[PDB]
This record gives sequence, C-alpha cells and structure tokens, in this order.
Amino acid sequence: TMAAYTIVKEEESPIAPHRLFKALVLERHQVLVKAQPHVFKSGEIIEGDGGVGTVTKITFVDGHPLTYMLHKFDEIDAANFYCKYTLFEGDVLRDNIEKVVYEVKLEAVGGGSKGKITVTYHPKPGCTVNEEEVKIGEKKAYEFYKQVEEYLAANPEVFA
Ligand SMILES: [Cl-]
Repeated sequence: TMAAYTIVKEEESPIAPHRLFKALVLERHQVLVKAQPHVFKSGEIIEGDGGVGTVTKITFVDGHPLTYMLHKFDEIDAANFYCKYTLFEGDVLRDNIEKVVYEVKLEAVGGGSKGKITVTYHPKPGCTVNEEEVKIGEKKAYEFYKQVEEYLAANPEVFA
C-alpha cells in the first residue's frame, strides 16, 4: 500500500519513431505549446545542454488547475529511441508523491512506430499512491500523447 506503483502501456503510431522521439522526449519542451496551446503556456530548458542531466520547466496556461512541472533527463539513447526521465517537482505531485519516473522506448514498424512507456509513481515515506489520482493524470497524459500525434500528422515536415 506504501509501495511504488507502476503502469506499463504499449501502442502503435503511424508517426515514424525519429519524429515521435523528438516530439515526446528530446524536444518536448519546444512542441507542447504548439500541439496543446490550450493547456501549456511555456516549455524551456532551465539547466543542462539538452542531453542527460537536463532539467526542463513546463508551465500550464492560466485557468488550468496545475501550475508547473520540472523534469530531469536521466538516460538518453537516441539511436534506440530510449529515454528515462523523472518528474521531480511541481504542484501536480501534491503532497504524497516524491517523483514519477518514466521510461519511453520506441521502435520502427514499417513507416510508423511501436511505443512502450513505463510510469512509476514513488510515494513519500508514510504516504500512498492514490489510484484515482493516477487514473486522472494518465487520462490527461494520454490526451497529450494523442494530440501530439495529431499535430505531427497535420504537420508532416516537423522533425522529419
Ligand atoms: Cl521564471
């Protein structure tokens, strides 16, 4: 009940993985305002050079329930379309979550991709991970994912 809580998800995309990996990982801070300008106000690198160790800050628009998030890149293997990164700060963590650790892995399937993401919610000591909260966060994450995919399909030159 006070353990970390992990979900794994796999889905195929018609988008080629080099584009999806830039949009969803490496340059996500530069795409999220373009793909979801009704949710995200800004995305920027606040520390680092783009690679391992980089911290990004994403802020939400006014009127959104959330305010900002900081993520750090832990591991990047761009040739294999793999990244581990950690959401380590922000109001979305509320009081009970220490960090959320993400692993993304894509591979080419014909002209598109197969993607796998693992998400691990780490509660603070003496706290628990609330499943309804995870469900709502994951629904919203899945909306972002699908709207990035719809943006890349509508704008085929981007990251091509
Ligand atoms: Cl600032």
